[PDB]
Amino acid sequence: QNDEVAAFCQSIMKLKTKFPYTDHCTNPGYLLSPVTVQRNMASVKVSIEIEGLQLPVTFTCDVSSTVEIIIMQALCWVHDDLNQVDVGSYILKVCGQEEVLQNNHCLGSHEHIQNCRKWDTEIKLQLLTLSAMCQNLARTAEDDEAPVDLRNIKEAWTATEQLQFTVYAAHGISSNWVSNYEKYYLICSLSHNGKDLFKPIQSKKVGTYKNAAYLIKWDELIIFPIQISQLPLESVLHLTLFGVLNQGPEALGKVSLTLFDFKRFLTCGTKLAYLWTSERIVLQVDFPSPAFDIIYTSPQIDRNIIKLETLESDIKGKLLDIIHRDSSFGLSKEDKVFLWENRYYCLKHPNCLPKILASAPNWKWANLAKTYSLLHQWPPLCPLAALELLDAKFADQEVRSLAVSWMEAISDDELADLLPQFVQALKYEIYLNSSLVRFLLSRALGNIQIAHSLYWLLKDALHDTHFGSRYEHVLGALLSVGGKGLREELSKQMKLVQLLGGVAEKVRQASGSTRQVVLQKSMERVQSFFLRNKCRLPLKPSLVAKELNIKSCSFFSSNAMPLKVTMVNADPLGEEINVMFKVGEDLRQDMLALQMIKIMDKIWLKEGLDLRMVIFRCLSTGRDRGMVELVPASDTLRKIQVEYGVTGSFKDKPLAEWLRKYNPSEEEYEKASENFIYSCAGCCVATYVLGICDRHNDNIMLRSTGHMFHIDFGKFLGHAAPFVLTSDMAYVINGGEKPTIRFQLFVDLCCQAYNLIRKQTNLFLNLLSLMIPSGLPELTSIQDLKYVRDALQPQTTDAEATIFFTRLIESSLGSIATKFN
Ligand SMILES: COc1ccc2c(nc(NC(=O)c3cccnc3)[n+]3cc[nH]c23)c1OC
Repeated sequence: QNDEVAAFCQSIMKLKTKFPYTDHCTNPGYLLSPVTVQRNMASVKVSIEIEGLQLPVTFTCDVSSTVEIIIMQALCWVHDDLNQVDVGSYILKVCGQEEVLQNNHCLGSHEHIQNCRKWDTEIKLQLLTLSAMCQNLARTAEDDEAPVDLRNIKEAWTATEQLQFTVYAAHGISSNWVSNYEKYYLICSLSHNGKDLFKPIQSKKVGTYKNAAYLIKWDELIIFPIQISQLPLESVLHLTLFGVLNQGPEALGKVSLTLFDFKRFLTCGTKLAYLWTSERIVLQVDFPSPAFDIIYTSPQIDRNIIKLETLESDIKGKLLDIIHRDSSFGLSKEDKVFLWENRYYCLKHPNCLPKILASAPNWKWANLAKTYSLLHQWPPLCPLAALELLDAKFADQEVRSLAVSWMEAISDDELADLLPQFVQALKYEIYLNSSLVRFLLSRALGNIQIAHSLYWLLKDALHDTHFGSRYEHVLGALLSVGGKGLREELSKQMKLVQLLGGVAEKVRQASGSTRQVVLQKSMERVQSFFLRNKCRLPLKPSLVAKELNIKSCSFFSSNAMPLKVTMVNADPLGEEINVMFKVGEDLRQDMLALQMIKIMDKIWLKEGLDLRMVIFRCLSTGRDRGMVELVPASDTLRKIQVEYGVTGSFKDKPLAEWLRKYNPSEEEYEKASENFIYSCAGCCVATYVLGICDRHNDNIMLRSTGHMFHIDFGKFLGHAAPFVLTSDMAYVINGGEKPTIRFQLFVDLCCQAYNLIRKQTNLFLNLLSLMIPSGLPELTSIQDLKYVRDALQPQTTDAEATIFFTRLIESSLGSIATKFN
């Protein structure tokens, strides 16, 4: 490993040379305000603070205007002609946030702008020079110049020797194990493309060695029915150890060994594998040690230029029908063989290549040359299509290297929200240095939001017992390549987390009578933290916390007694920072739900549909702890049904008369009811496809502006009414007791949104598949994907699916449904 780690480090030094501290482009030292590209890009009021004016300039801008001309519009408000001012020196930042608007994007493209439009809040920007902008994260000269720290040959295709090895012993057995388990046995599996090449082979069952209670010795020769010549390069040996109790056999751990190392030489001699439990056991497997090294050599390059062949009508449609099929998922043995033989007819449909490689007969060394020949003349995939080619199913380095090269197309703003899936895809790279990890590190270098998100994702990946060692090295490389400025702020953030994690444990372990006092006392350590530190908020590092507002800090009076942490902004131009910190629940299930809901919002906005969706952030800092964004001026349905329940018992009125008290005027209420119609549609569609079946009045939330959203994603991909519309919901939508065209608008929005997710079925299956190895309780295998596919009714028309969802809505309405048509 020491050799692979050395070459990785020499590769990363070479990567840093492409990102000098001089280039402001890739080394800005500030976060970029995120953008999601929205169609038809309406006007807005923006408020810009200018250097030397007592009040900010407040004017109307076209949402379609680039930030560049917005900056200049703002300069025209103080300057007559702009031949005296250097406009290229100026930037716009969000007020209270170390975030810079991207010049060449529409004002309306920016996440912050469309959030302000949703809530109807003042758009407050600040105009200033690059010179004036906080750049305390930027890489220095020191950073670039600093290092990075975290005899004969026989070609394999000629090697006819049987793959065999001796499973010798495991050393360092616990006192715990000697009591429980009588004998132990290994189950040896050979795998490539995430699938077993043969039946797994079981070791003999042996106890601890005579006069040695810490050592199990098998000294057993395992022989597979395969030759080194038949081994794919990315072939992996898996050894799962089992303890048979004395007084079913029990899985104690698993090691993986790559039969070829990162230099393509076959594993030879004694190799040591470390499997963890809580404690470190050492497994010794002895490989043959011939007089000669064996090296894997790919087949010689096959140069061909294929395009006019036999064109037959009937089968041309059965190919087109398969090409245009929703996804590769569940494709029959016959459809694979048919597509495979017609693969060279599919060169004007790039995004189907994953279906072609999934329909390969095998990955035998002989047949690789003609697969490689296809790939290198194949047209570039769209980045989201190529995600599939980084999954378990495709181990081949040429396939994955191409998949990454096509991915270079993707924007930083699109990549930002896809990172969790990319981090998990590292588990399908057998080698440490790889096209993928270099892509991720390179994107983090050139963008601070990506580096920041990678840090927290990689820190969450460490806790994996099998892949913890791999992620340790990748995090190390990120932190090293990040520079001093970044590392120090990340350390500050990591400290604030541990302290808040500390306070929340202390708060919960306290009694009901003393809990409030324990919080007030426990917050002394974070009080002290801030006296010697200004710290960026981990959930949104554009927000700088200067001080803690101790009198506003509280516990939410729920199980898990979550903290409400109120913090003062280091920017007077900014607002207070309110955020939840919770301990006990694993938040990663919630993070995925929110990710999937956020990608649906992005898909809809890319086709002109805005369903006014509430998109809040959730960060898993440690195992079973993290920060959750607090949406202001919102309450659970139940709290509202309960608070109106005291005045009247009409039951149609609670939501309606709740929205009126905050939206009193006729145009104010109508808008809030419209916000509800659009937000409810998105929520209904998201509820059904993602299979969040466990919704109730404490689960559903409602913002005072009328926007509806989910919060507790306890149930996910439920399998076994999908959503529920109550009378009070129907009342707000209709605007009265009887059905209106507003309910027809609601029905159209649902069905339209539903169809736009169906056209992206493959993306949603790829995004959930890549989160299988992350070990979430409700997502362990491809069968969990089938539900979601089955919900999206593939190979049915938009018109056929509109009737299916319309009947889901009518079904949801319950007994009131009879009143509607
Ligand atoms: C008054 O109580 C709340 C107002 C807003 C809240 C809010 N709670 C929120 N979060 C949650 O309920 C939650 C639970 C489990 C995993 N993720 C989020 N949450 C997320 C976004 N906004 C809000 C209030 O808490 C009851």
